[PDB]
Amino acid sequence: DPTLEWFLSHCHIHKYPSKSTLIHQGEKAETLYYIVKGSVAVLIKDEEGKEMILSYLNQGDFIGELGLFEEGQERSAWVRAKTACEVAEISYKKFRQLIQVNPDILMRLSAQMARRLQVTSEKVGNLAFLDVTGRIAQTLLNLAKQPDAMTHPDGMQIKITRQEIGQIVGCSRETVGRILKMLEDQNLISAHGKTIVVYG
Amino acid sequence: DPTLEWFLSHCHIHKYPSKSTLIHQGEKAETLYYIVKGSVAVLIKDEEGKEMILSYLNQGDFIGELGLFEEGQERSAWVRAKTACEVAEISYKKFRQLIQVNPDILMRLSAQMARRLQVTSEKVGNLAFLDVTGRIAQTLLNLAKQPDAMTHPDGMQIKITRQEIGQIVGCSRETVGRILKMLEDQNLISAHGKTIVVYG
DNA sequence: GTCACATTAAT
DNA sequence: ATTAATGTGACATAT
DNA sequence: GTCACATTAAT
DNA sequence: ATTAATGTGACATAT
Ligand SMILES: Nc1ncnc2c1ncn2[C@@H]1O[C@@H]2COP(=O)(O)O[C@H]2[C@H]1O
Ligand SMILES: Nc1ncnc2c1ncn2[C@@H]1O[C@@H]2COP(=O)(O)O[C@H]2[C@H]1O
Ligand SMILES: Nc1ncnc2c1ncn2[C@@H]1O[C@@H]2COP(=O)(O)O[C@H]2[C@H]1O
Ligand SMILES: Nc1ncnc2c1ncn2[C@@H]1O[C@@H]2COP(=O)(O)O[C@H]2[C@H]1O
Repeated sequence: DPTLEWFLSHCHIHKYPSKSTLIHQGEKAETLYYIVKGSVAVLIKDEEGKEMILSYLNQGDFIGELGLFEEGQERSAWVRAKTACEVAEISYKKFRQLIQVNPDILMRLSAQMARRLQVTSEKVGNLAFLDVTGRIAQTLLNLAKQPDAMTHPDGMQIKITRQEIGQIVGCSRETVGRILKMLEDQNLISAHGKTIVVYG
Repeated sequence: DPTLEWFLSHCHIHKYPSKSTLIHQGEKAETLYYIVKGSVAVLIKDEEGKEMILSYLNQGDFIGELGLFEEGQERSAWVRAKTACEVAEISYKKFRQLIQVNPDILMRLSAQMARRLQVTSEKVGNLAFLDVTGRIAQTLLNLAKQPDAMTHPDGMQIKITRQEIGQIVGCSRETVGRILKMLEDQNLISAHGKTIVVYG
């Protein structure tokens, strides 16, 4: 993309090791990010530390954009590297200037914000309409469709901790274990620790 | 605002009576809206008709924007007039042209989308971290802060059905009634049908 | 779900 | 070696 | 929460 | 008049 390589030429690339935190919730937002390589997890915490993953973001996604349209904004969530990342970065101020010379870069940003509101809205619906089992089931099918999913004779095989499934759907690690077990007894999946074969 | 009156001069104003539906979920998105007067409710439904209110939008808010950044998009939710509305409307195509002559109008749009992602994300957190009572309690305090809230010697008085509270927080009408009653026994509110006095 | 431990994976 | 995850049965309620 | 009715508000 | 909301006690489970 012509608009992207141009935008990236005004950015300073930073690398982050896996598991590090790129953005800290509560801090002043003055910088925009863009994932050149790798993936991250956007998450929020309650008053007592419980974590909920709002979304995963990968190659080609902007991050830290919510503070751009108004002064004195704080990061709305935490962002941690899921894999080692290579992230381009640029101050809001300089980005606002590129928007003036070319509004097409703001168009790329908004396209993702729109998509984010659509998917976060769908997550509101899952938390309100589906029980924990329905939410886990849907999560498993989503993961089984992803790129990093391995092929298997009876479906697709995925690797994930019960802690992270619990963080995505909103339940304890113990609850995830009990439901995985129930889905297995129904012959819908095969669970062996962190390995899950989703039949299909 | 100079940019707004200009943008609105390329829009065609339509009026809608209260309770009517401005946008239908599932339909082709080819038009952008903007509330000149009145308020609406953005909502989603499950497979069996249960409704969840994602947000209320008022004077000065854009609507129908999620389909703008990609062809063949469908409305992601339902939008109904909460009060009689006066809504400016414009095709995506013409709006895209105004964006080129002036990118500041896209800046106004994105500011709201960002704000929407922040508040919808906070709603994800409420559904995941707070029990029904906590969600109702928070809802009551929010309503008591709003413009249409009436003053009262012991706090603020609000009018709302138990059906709508249930639609905002994600519980049955019967559940709302039982929790309102419990909050009253704790002297936190005074509930007389649709009238709620939030003490504070 | 939380709790209290007992068992196991994982670096 | 230790640290990061798990597995379990008993429970107290909220949904 | 859902269910089955009995009671009441609201136009 | 009717239609739109509610109020209730008994329950079956999921959280
Ligand atoms: N619901 C969400 N989905 C995806 N990304 C999000 C979501 N909420 C916040 N973010 C991202 O996480 C970032 C946290 O800091 P900012 O608010 O600056 O910008 C935010 C977005 O880039
Ligand atoms: N409603 C919730 N109840 C419990 N844990 C939750 C909830 N929402 C998110 N979580 C998180 O998901 C995690 C799943 O594994 P843990 O039990 O280690 O810790 C849990 C919390 O950090
Ligand atoms: N979470 C949300 N908060 C606020 N407005 C929303 C939300 N989800 C959808 N909308 C609005 O409702 C509209 C439904 O149709 P569109 O998807 O075209 O555009 C959507 C937005 O204008
Ligand atoms: N999880 C949920 N359970 C029940 N009703 C819900 C839920 N989420 C949203 N709702 C809606 O909220 C409404 C509250 O009043 P009702 O019982 O008439 O109907 C309910 C549904 O339309």
